[PDB]
Amino acid sequence: SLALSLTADQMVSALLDAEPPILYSEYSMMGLLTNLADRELVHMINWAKRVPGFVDLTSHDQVHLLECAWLEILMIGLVWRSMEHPGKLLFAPNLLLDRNQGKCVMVEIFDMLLATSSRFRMMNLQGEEFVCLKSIILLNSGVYTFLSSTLKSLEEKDHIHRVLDKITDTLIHLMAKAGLTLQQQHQRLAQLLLILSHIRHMSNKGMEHLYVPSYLLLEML
Amino acid sequence: LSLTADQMVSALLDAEPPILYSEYDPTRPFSEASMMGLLTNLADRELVHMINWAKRVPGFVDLTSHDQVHLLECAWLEILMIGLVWRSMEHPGKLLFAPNLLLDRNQGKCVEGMVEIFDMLLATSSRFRMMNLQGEEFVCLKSIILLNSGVYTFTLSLEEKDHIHRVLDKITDTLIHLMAKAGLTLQQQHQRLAQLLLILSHIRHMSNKGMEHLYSMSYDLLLEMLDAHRLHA
Ligand SMILES: O=S(=O)([C@@H]1C[C@@H]2O[C@H]1C(c1ccc(O)cc1)=C2c1ccc(O)cc1)N(CC(F)(F)F)c1ccc(OCCCN2CCCCC2)cc1
Ligand SMILES: [Cl-]
Repeated sequence: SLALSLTADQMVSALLDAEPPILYSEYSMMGLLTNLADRELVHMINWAKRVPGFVDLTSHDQVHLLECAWLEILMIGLVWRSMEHPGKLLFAPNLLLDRNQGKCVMVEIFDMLLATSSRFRMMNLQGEEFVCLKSIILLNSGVYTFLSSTLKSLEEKDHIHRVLDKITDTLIHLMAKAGLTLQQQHQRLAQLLLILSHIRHMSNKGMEHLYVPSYLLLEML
Repeated sequence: LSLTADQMVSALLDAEPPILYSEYDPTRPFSEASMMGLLTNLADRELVHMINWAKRVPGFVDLTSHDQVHLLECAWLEILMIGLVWRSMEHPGKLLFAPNLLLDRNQGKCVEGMVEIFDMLLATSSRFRMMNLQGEEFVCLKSIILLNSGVYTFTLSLEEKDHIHRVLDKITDTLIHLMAKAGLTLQQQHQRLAQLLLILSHIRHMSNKGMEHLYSMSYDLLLEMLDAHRLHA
């Protein structure tokens, strides 16, 4: 696989190059957010195909990872955009919401997204770290619920775990490079991966409130 | 907070709760109601021991009573589930709820929506077996779930969060120490730390799905039990 041969610096360059653009909301809250999310999803599919290791998977496994990860990926993008806007969520440059506007439908999810944004600000999360985390969410979120037990599904799981190890090495490289001690490198890697557990929780609560792209995702692939 | 990695391991190993038995001789085969009854009874007894264990996790009693209950409210089902997965590791294809309650996949079907959670728990047990998860690593992970699960959903609140993040950094140092001691290279140490923490995201998912399936078919209880824990001889 090409992925497993990349250095830390090449993995970061590939992921930075694959970054989708920040979209605007069209010139009702759910309507505006659905329209924005629908446009972001088309870019997310094309971004996913550029994450090293992702296109080495079967179509079926690519769709499963996207089905499991799509809301977590929208949410980490939102939190990243909102970082320099304490108390607000920057859905788009023309759709900056504060807590009060959560009340429209959602306030609980808003509060959890605001807390994540604060955590990233407090940690001084870097763009190189952000693109690594977003790639981890894509590969990790669905890896434990692959249904099959064929030789091919075992090889797919193994491949995903190897790419996840490459992204871990990349995060450690970025931290070493910034001059963190070995202890600081391991502590910061832990703090970043522990935030992924909160993003999973926010995604699940989001869906609970709602009750979505179907296994739609295949055609789009 | 001033402890060594070696002392952190000793404290966590020493604080481990006991393994409980299921209610003896229930009517077998099970119905939906009688399985849910057995599991509710076991979980209710395990909760008393979880509170006692939580009070011995370094840093936990430094929090306010309100913040202790908030962490337990957020973490209790994840903690029951990682204990189940740990007990089940030496029983491929089965979940060891108790030494006298070993279930295979098919029994999950008795309760609607439970077979999906069973399958996810069996996959986690396989992942731990494949990684050769060690007891000293398991007690570290269980402590991380307690301190991490509720920390982001708690005001000069800021001091409590800072304290929890420092204790979490101490448990990370402890995990790395255990891996170093075992003879893993620096690369292997960081990869294994990442693989263990990435499984916590799947345990969170299983916990959320568990609750969703329940409501398809708490703070106050935990506060009384925590309050009452101060009155225990
Ligand atoms: O997620 S489960 O599969 C869940 C996993 C496994 O099996 C179920 C079960 C369990 C746990 C607790 C029980 O009371 C009964 C059963 C397990 C277990 C038991 C002992 C273990 O050592 C390890 C695991 N599940 C059912 C579904 F899948 F069918 F939907 C489910 C059931 C009940 C739930 O909460 C009940 C509210 C109780 N509160 C009330 C407020 C105060 C705090 C307590 C949440 C989810
Ligand atoms: Cl657009």
